[PDB]
Amino acid sequence: EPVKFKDCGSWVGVIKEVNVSPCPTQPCKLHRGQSYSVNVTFTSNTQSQSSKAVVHGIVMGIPVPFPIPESDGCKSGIRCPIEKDKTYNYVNKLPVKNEYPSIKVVVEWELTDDKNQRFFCWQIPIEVEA
Ligand SMILES: *[C@@H]1O[C@H](CO)[C@@H](O)[C@H](O)[C@H]1NC(C)=O
Repeated sequence: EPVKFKDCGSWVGVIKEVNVSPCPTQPCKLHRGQSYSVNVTFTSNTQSQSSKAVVHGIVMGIPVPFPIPESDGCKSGIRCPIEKDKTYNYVNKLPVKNEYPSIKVVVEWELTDDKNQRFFCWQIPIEVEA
């Protein structure tokens, strides 16, 4: 489902939609042991040979790197080279491990280009539980 998000600095890209599934109500509640589909539709404002995704889980106010299956954007539904003014659907999974504590977390997800400029940067509040 499309979710409400806060843009944290998209600069060389424009976010059209952030879709997390399954997420029938918000803030999305994520169950420990389950993985969620993330589909970010954005339009590029530049070109780039590569793209890298970095995710952080802001817990108790502290941003901590968040493990994801693939950090190479070009292996995440984006056919690189990324070209200017083209629309892409970045797709990945947000794994909620069984060991993760049951608390509120703000997930920050960004995709950067060859110069580390952000195609997109967004944050969404989530609730982790059993
Ligand atoms: C991602 O979202 C776009 C736009 O809604 C859709 O066209 C595309 O099929 C989706 N990709 C997935 C979920 O595999």
